[PDB]
Amino acid sequence: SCYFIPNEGVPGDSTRKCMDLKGNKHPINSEWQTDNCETCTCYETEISCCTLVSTPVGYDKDNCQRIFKKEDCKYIVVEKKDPKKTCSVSEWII
Repeated sequence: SCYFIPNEGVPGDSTRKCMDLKGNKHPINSEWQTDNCETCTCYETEISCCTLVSTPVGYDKDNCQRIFKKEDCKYIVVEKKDPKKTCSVSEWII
């Protein structure tokens, strides 16, 4: 849900600084949204990316399964027997 990209070999490098996957540049201290469900910030010589989707935790992974919904960029857990009903979760990570 979060990874660090150092200015020691970033993917699709173009400005050696911090260029988004779209092909647009951005000034330091600026944030941009890419992949239409991912975010990241640019620093002098460092980049920190984090997704917008939350992770389910503290729930019965045996009786409930997490479902990925792009339309809402989030993870939801429902009962296996009845996917209509949601599953209780202690907390979410984001």
